[PDB]
Amino acid sequence: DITVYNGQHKEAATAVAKAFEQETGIKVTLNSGKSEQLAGQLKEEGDKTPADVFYTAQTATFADLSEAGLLAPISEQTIQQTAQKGVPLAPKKDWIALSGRSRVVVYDHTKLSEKDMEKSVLDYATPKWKGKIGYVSTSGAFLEQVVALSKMKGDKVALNWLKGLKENGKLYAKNSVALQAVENGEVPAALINNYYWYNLAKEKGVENLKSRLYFVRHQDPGALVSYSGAAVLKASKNQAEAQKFVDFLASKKGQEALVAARAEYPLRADVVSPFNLEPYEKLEAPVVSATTAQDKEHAIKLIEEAG
Ligand SMILES: [Fe+3]
Repeated sequence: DITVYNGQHKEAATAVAKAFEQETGIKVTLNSGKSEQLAGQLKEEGDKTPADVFYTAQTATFADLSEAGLLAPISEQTIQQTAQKGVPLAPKKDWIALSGRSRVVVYDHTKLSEKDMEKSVLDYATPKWKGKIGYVSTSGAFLEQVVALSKMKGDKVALNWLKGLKENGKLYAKNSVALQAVENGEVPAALINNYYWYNLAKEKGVENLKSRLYFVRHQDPGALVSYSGAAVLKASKNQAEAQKFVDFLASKKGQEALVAARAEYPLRADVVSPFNLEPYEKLEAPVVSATTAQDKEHAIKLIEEAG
């Protein structure tokens, strides 16, 4: 049996954990929490951690753990299973990316068309979109979007984008609420994450929704994908079962279990989502460095300056 520190959504974790128990017979105990908090705990615990595996919603939390010498190497065959072009790779082959979540523009297709959409996420924060664009400034993915803009286009562009949304956007408390506002005719478009919409579409049927998705693609900052993954702790005294779990997560069966539970993009090339997501390759996600805690602190500062 293994202990898994779980930073991912409990339905994702529970699903893969139950599918693992059926394929192998090995029990999984989850210890859930925020990815950043669990990473801190793993570092404090060090060589006396009870964790066998860290299953995290954000691969960025691995960087610090890897540099602290706290992660075990993973099989090269296992890493290769999800190593599509664009997918973040551990320089020391000591963690693996497993699935992705995408930024997207949702729009009311009875009021706007794909031809009305913009080639960059930058362009939505302009007077053309007053007040026709929803955004969610408190959302974690929104913060990640700001960090990506700062890294890819520089700080002045990121701040200008935020100031543009202040001037031209409609603020919503949550992504779910922004999606409702679009469906309800309150705002014709919004910046959200993909999974909210794909879940609604699976549940209601796409034909019964006013809204559709527009993906900016071509490695625009607004094509940002955030990655979930896993690592084995070097301190684990159950390496064999911990590695078996991570191997399972990268396997066809492990990926099928994940995509049935959550509308995330599988990173295997041979797995299709029952939510009817596009292949990961078609997203044309940018390549960006891991978000550090320092990156997030800085993005919050920019959100503050913008009002
Ligand atoms: Fe959310």
